Amino acid sequence: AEGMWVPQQLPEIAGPLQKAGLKLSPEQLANLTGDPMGAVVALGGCTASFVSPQGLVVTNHHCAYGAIQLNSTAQKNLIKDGFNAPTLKDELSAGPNARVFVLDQITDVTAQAKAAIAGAGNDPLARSRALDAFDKAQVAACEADAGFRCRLYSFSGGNTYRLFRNMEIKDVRLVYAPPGSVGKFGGDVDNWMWPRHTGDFSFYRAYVGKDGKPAAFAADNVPYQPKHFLKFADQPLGADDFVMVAGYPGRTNRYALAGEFNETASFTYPTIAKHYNAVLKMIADAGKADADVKVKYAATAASMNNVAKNYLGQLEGFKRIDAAGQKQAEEAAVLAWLKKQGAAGKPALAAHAQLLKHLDTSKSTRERDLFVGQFNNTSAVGAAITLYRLSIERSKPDAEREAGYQERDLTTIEGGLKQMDRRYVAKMDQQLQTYWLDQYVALPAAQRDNEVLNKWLAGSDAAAVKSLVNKLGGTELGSLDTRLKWFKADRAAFEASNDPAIQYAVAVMPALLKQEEQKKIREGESLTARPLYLQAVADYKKSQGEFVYPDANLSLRITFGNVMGYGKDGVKYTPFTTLEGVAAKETGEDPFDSPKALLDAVKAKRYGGLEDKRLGSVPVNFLSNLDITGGNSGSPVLDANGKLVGLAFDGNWESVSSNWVFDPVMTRMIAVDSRYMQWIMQEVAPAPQLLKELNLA
Amino acid sequence: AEGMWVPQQLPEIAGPLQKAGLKLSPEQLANLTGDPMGAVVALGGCTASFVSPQGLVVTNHHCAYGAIQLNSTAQKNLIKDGFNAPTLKDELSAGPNARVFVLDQITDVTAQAKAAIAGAGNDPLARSRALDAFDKAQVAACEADAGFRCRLYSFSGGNTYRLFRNMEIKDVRLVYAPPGSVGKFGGDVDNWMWPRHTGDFSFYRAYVGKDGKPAAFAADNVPYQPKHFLKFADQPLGADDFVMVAGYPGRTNRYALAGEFNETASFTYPTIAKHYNAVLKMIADAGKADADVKVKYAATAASMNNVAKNYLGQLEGFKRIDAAGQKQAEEAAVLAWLKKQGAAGKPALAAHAQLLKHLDTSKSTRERDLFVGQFNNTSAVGAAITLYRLSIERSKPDAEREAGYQERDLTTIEGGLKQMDRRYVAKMDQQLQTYWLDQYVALPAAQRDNEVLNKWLAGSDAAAVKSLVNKLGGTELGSLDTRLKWFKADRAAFEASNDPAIQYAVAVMPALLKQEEQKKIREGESLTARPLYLQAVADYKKSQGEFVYPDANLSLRITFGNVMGYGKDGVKYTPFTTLEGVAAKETGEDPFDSPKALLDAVKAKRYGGLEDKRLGSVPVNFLSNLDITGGNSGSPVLDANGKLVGLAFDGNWESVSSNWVFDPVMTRMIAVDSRYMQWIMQEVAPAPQLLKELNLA
Ligand SMILES: N[C@@H](Cc1ccc(O)cc1)C(=O)N[C@@H](Cc1ccc(O)cc1)C(=O)O
Ligand SMILES: N[C@@H](Cc1ccc(O)cc1)C(=O)N[C@@H](Cc1ccc(O)cc1)C(=O)O
Repeated sequence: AEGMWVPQQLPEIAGPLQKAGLKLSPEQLANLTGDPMGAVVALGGCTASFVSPQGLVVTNHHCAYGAIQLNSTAQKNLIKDGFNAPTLKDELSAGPNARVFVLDQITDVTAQAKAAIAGAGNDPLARSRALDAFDKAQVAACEADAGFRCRLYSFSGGNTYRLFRNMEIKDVRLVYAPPGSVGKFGGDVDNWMWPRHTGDFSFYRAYVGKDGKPAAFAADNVPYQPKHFLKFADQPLGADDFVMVAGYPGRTNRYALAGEFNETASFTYPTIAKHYNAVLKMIADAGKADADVKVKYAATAASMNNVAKNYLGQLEGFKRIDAAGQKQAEEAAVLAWLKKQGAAGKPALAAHAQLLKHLDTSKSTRERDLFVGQFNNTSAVGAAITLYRLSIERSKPDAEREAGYQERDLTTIEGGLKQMDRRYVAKMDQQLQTYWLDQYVALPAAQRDNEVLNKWLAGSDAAAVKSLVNKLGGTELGSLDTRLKWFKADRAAFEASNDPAIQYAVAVMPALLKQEEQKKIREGESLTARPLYLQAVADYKKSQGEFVYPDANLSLRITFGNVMGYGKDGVKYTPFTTLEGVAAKETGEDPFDSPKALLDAVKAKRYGGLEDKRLGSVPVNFLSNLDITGGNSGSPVLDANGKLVGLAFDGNWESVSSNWVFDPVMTRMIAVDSRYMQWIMQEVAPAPQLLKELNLA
Repeated sequence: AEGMWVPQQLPEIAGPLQKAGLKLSPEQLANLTGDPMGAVVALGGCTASFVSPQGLVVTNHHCAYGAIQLNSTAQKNLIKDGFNAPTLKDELSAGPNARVFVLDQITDVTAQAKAAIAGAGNDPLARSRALDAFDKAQVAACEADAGFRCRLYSFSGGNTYRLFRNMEIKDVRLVYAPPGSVGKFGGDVDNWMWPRHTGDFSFYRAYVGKDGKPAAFAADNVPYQPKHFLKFADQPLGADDFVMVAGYPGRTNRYALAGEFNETASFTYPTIAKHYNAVLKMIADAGKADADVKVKYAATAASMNNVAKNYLGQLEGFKRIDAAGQKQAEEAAVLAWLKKQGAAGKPALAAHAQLLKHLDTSKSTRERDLFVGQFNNTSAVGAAITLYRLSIERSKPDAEREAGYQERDLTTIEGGLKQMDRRYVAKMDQQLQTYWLDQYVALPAAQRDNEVLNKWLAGSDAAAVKSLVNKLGGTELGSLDTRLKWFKADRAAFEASNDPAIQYAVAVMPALLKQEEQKKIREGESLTARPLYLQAVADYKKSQGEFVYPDANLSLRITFGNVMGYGKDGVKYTPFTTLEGVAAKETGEDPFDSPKALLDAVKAKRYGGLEDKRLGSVPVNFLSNLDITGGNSGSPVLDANGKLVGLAFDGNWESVSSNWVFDPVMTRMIAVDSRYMQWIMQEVAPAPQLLKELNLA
């Protein structure tokens, strides 16, 4: 079924859910801290779920990837080898910034947020500051009890605001990863593709202090005891079976204006794909010369591959469905429908006029901003900017500090500085600086008008770039101890440094703060017009019998439908893959280099009691017509009885343009079957202690 | 069904044909000069069929591509625009070397063949010379009547010989080609692929003189009047329907020795694919710079692309079915079975030992022979060699002239010199000479032992090559009128020439003639051993209840089966594509740039009365489990009643490895539906004159 339904829309999907084959009362799903919805957790960018009373958490391999990478070295490469913790004390910290978010409460604060905004009258900076102060005050009250972290969400272009309260678990440990040739079988070749044969799962365990409250890693921390956990399905999942997903999809753009879509299609997606593909080649070459570079940059390479291939898919998808035509036609239809209301339609038409005027004056600056932005987000330079910014914010009262730099953010900033140790190699960072400066100096003179960067380059050729990278080469910010000393330092200490990366951050900061202020003014201008125009689009869609649900915004959503394939002329994709398909893709070379134990078990048809007689093999991956996007990876796929039949992990090639224009015919979720997860843990990369804890052995 | 069945095996397949749904009696197909088999003609490398009483011939667009290319210029490009001849007088010569072969007679000459070989005694060179003499004598006799071309065919390793006698139509004219965007929709991307959306058809007409006998092109030649021609099918072709194909498969290797397969898999295919891919990039680059190069090298590019991609497909298919294992297992099974047969086994066991002995004599020279062979077959150099060779053979009695250099071959030699005019640009031929010379000079010293080439290079680097290419640029042989003079010149004129290409030819010729004698020796050593060992394999296969049929050898074969798709894990390929499938592949960029009229027609569901209600559209291509290979392109696909339902044109990706090891599961023929052919000539690239001639309007 189309739609990323908020839990508050359960009454509107209760009937469809039952019709599709849900056997739980839709009432049971409305208890968000209950069984089974209370078992679903946010990771921040990924979804997961509790699968044992001792705080065992299951998610995708690609979601645990960052944690696996932090614990990997060139000599002991857990990305390649996998990992298993036979006992609690074998579990590895997933890193200081790893989180498990357990939902505690949702509060609607729409009326209070709208009053905060209205209070600022016609002043857009005051409007931005008023919402910022409201967000901060809601969060501060909601976080007064230790161990909770709150987040304010804006829905439907600012027509609804809800405050979420989570128990914020901060000691997350790696329990189990399959080898990378299972976790990521087919690599970047099969990414965004069906047929799919990827064992995309891994396990964490949540921990808390001995006092029961969230704590950073400590030896005497103990496993979290969740109120609710999911059970692996005992009923074999088949074609046509009801499935549902709860999770945390990040962002969709289905309510974007036509001009927002056209800028993304014509500029953002092709441009990022081009540059990312070039940076990836540079990282791959560096990784061949030094495995330490390969391991340190593996999480960056995986993320950039995934984005660059996604963007290529979206561009092909837009042609497949004529997204530009569809956007143009719907936008024209909304304006005509508003014009038909006369008086009552004028405010939405005015709001549209206002939004339309924001949609440009980027043609001259967008390449500069991309290149300078990327340069500034290289490791040493970005650490310097973050560290200098923090020293500025610390001089203010906490409530006046920039979101991201408040007291509640300090342990996250520090964690970032710590994680950089496992994700930084000076010689690779120098190549990244050189790449992005090269693109900058190639811009026409009118466009290379970053005064500070022009001062530091003193030239616009390869020699000028080499001289600046050579100068920044002298930074001490590669040192974790130096970064942690700068974390505590005052503004004057930064301003006195002869560290070249620090000096660069000090020089660029005034211009960064002004560009940030202009951003907040532009945001404040939209806080009025965006909700009006998006409410009119939603009212129009409702008049056309179209499904009305908010764009994804990182909050909890429910999607549902059934196990089913899809088709193109001459081809029907079947809803399941099987063990034999994994072996048929074997090449003996990454990324089609399955573990020997897998090839041996498939050749022997060692099905481990998990064969689905309807397929004649153990299923591997399955297709369904659910509506998921980035953020949904690791979401539990539940059957009619609320049991875990798999994890969401990807979409097929034709699904990715549904970020902008939903296509029910060719949009499918790709999930890993819970039977494949068990079969891997039985026959290939054994986790006998996990199978015991999951009640599967 | 498996098998490329010779017409003499019709008794064996009589029952299977009936089981599969043939409504004609098998005896009707036994009549080779009768209806429908007498409608089936050879083009020499492609199949075709008569489709009107006025010698209208239908074949694939890729079979007619050479003819279309010959009639194309950068200004008037018939590959791109397509072609239609509204009247007999608008039809264009397909070129001097275009032919239609109409089967006159087949006679078995096995006994005489084997006697001729036995009679030479034991000298390998004598056995070869004796078979050559018998071939020439049987051909000379059979071709004494003015309008006939005959060919001796060796089957099943020399266990059977048959002489084919053909009426040789020497005036073939192009009547109709659709635009290249229909004829070759999807180009090299969709080549060897299902799903397929390619309208791969074109029409010729066969002309004779007013006396009713074959003539070269003349303005007062008239259409041939065939005794039999196929009728387009009136029954709509559906999934599971019986289909059959008669045609002229070139070469299969299913009876190859395990070592012949291992050399092909390990060296021949990967090496040719690598170098052809490199040359194709060069021709693409040169064609982009020069529209005259693009058109002149179109047919060469098309052919090299087809081989390179075929070879990459074969290598993948060998890995899919473990071809290396199957060859090893069969060979070992034959030898073990022969050792159980007592006295009966000893001649075949001894034959095997003789064959095994004369395999690997190449690992040393194979790279050199490939690169020098390719260099020698560049246009100017290859013309120089052929022309000097003819001048040498002319001075011999006809009967002692090398096959291909005899009286009966003169017209074909002269045709090639003329056709070169439309397929040569000096700067492109220089880049081809440079490419292949560059591969030669890269070889280790020990392997670079071509005496003449080393002398002409005077070096072993890019500069040496550039020096020799500069030298050869001096040639006159780029001029058609110069080539045709040399065609009639005697040996002494060649040996007197200071034209650097003639001088190169004169210089290599002694070493070429020795290499050719060593070839005939190697063929002579094999002429008794090969039949003995291949008869044992065939006897062993019969013992195991496997299908026994000869490897393709350019002679007429029958294959049959049913319209059916195929599958692999997660995917089922359906047996038909449809019009909407063509439109869905549209990018407006070559090779997915359909004619505006096709897109308009599809968008408007102008099905021109050709809808199949079971598909809900007009079918485009279809799949069937027939057994075809190179040479079968243009073959008519006949339904249960012997009516034309389409043309064979391709195989799916997994089919190509069946050249070496047949796989019934994933081997399919790809055919263009007779209704798509009608639909294009009605709604897109109109041919109202042909639609009437075919009785479809
Ligand atoms: N494409 C995946 C990431 C991935 C990469 C390589 C693998 O072998 C496996 C997974 C991805 O981005 N998944 C998203 C979820 C998602 C996004 C869009 C659509 O259509 C479906 C799923 C994620 O949250 O990581
Ligand atoms: N691959 C085709 C040629 C072709 C190339 C590009 C197109 O768009 C269409 C056709 C080809 O080589 N066809 C063969 C016939 C054939 C060979 C092997 C198998 O397995 C099936 C058919 C030909 O005779 O030209």
